[PDB]
Amino acid sequence: PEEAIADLSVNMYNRLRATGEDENILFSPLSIALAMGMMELGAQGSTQKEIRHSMGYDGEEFSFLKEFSNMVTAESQYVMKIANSLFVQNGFHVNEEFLQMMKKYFNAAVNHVDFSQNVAVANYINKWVENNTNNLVKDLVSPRDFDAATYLALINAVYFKGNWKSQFRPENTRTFSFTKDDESEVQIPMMYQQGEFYYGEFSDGGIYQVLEIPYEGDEISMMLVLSRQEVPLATLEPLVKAQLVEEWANSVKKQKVEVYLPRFTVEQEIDLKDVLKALGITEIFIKDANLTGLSDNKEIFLSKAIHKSFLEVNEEGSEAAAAISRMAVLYPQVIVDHPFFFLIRNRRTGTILFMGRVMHPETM
Repeated sequence: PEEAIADLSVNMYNRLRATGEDENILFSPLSIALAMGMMELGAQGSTQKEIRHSMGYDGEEFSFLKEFSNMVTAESQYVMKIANSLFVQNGFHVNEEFLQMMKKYFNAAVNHVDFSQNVAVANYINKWVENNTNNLVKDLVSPRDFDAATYLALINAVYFKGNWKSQFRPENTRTFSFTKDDESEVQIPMMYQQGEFYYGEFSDGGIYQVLEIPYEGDEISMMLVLSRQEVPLATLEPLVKAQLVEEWANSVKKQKVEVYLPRFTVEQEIDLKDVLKALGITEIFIKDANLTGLSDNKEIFLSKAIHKSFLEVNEEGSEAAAAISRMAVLYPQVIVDHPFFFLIRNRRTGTILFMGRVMHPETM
């Protein structure tokens, strides 16, 4: 099932590593899976067979895609904000039924603009996004993204901030230096607690740690992957493959671990196209794309695709309660004070919500 969402994230990750040396990396393979759903709803024949293949082959699917945008978005703890939308030029008429489907399954939204007024559309689209991220995701696009061209444009942004299951007490939050992989250090707030998590060490092709902090509700969790003090994260990254991810979750063991987690925020905005292309998604991007599913107009293809994810982490959470020798106990430490790989996952369904890497945890 989401087995597939597994692969998709991993691929997108590896591509972005290659075309992204040394910057922070965040994206919701969930969100992006919905975006492509829309496209698939609009595509037919040659183009549709291409989005079906590159994503999840067997339909089916939307059901699935209806689950996510809802069963992981519609409670008191862990906030998901998703703005999925397609923006199409004024002369082009989107088929009466495509608009029904788009709302029936994805609950997204189609808009009409005049890309020739490239500033006004750019101001309109930033606003719209804010209007659907409770004003948390700003500055998605600029006037130069648009011109009389463009015809239509995919916009896809996500905010997420969850509630820790065992909450860090802010009285243990202290200022730590965070050494970046270029050995420059910035100071951060370092949350800390001793509690029970899923933990575990693994080795390379040296041993790195994997620490899976659950959110309130047990449905979701964030999984960190942190290497040894001298070792650049780029060392471990190549290892990220579907199999290893699922291995980590087959393998980590619940147990009482000392955690040092910085209070931080990660936000990354990619252009959705290179990455899609890299995954074999190319036809929706060319003149003779086949989107006769969304409109009768000859003529229409995809021109802009922008993702932006935003993830916030801090102390907030619930209250939790809490032997080798009976005369002594040994606790592992996880001091997350240098760059890490992490992903956010549905521990039950195994859907990935975010994959990324903190390279510069700074704020301001």
